[PDB]
Amino acid sequence: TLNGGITDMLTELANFEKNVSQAIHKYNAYRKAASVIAKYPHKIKSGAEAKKLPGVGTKIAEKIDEFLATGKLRKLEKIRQDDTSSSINFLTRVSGIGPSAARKFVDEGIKTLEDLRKNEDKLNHHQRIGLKYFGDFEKRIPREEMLQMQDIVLNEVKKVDSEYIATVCGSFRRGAESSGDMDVLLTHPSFTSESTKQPKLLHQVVEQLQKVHFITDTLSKGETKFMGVCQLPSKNDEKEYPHRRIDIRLIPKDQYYCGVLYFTGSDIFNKNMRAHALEKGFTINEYTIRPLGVTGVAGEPLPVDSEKDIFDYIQWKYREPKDRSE
DNA sequence: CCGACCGCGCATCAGC
DNA sequence: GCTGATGCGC
DNA sequence: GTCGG
Ligand SMILES: Nc1nc2c(ncn2[C@H]2C[C@H](O)[C@@H](COP(=O)(O)CP(=O)(O)OP(=O)(O)O)O2)c(=O)[nH]1
Ligand SMILES: [Mg+2]
Ligand SMILES: [Mg+2]
Ligand code: NA
Ligand code: NA
Repeated sequence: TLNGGITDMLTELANFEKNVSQAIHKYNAYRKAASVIAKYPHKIKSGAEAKKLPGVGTKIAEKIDEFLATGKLRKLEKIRQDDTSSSINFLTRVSGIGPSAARKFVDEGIKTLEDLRKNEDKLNHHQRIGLKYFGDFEKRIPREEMLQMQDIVLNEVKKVDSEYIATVCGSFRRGAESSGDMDVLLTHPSFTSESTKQPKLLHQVVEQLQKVHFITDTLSKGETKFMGVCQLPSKNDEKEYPHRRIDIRLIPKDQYYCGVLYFTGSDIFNKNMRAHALEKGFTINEYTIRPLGVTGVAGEPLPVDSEKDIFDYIQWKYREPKDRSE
């Protein structure tokens, strides 16, 4: 927050391009810029200064100029005085309502959290559940609740099968003192790049978590990815904890390190690490790192036995997860 | 300059 | 059913 | 929006 003014303004700009302009690459350009300036170790005093950075071009330089001069960006005050945009933007806050659906709703006159509640019939199940818990998902999860939620998830999967390994990734694993949600990586020795031995391996863990009333809703669920809602138990007279978004991702056990790396993030750290991997001749995903053929098609998976092994291929010294928040 | 811009799971729908 | 496209996510 | 072929 030494250049937080600058970075807030850029991310606000990015959220507008994605949610309103539906210009997803304008979104990313602003996000790279805000990430670079966040990692920049001096208070910025001029647009031309910040333009040396990669990701900052001439138009972001002029906005930084204006904001340093006025403590304000004109383009942003007009985006906040447009009802339409604030309506679109706010509807994207609902889990399940992207830019496309937000725009349709407001176009058909849904503009408020009241209007959505009177029109649940216009919403799929995912959206309905993001509305049902809209206020709780706007909240942050203190790290201390994360710790309780983790204890419950790891006890309960131990119960299903002692060979499951379960790892809380996302912002939690990067050391955050509060998280947006809980991200859980799951490995079992019978789910491996060689074959899906017993298949129900994720189902069985989702089902035990529902059984004990931890998982309360399902947004989506496939064979390797579960997207749902959970809640800590509360005692007999406390106000009860807000429901929370939980994500469980079942990776093949021989690809745990790539999977852990993807799932630990941050999202922007991942796009920059995957970009620099390309400029070293590899491609990384949650499963593998592979060298690239000059044909478009990637090579064979290279052996990995630690996160740092992946940094090494692309010639980067290790970054502890707490230095991956960008 | 005009294009390129990380990688992928799950749901839905279009065309078949 | 499917491929591939899109929408909304991680 | 920025950078690069
Ligand atoms: N490569 C890649 N990985 C991503 C992306 N988005 C998320 N991930 C990976 C990295 C990301 O860390 C992980 C979980 O994503 P979230 O839970 O949505 C965001 P978190 O970082 O946990 O912070 P929180 O808001 O929860 O406090 O999936 C993406 O666009 N690309
Ligand atoms: Mg998260
Ligand atoms: Mg998540
Ligand atoms: Na620059
Ligand atoms: Na959302």
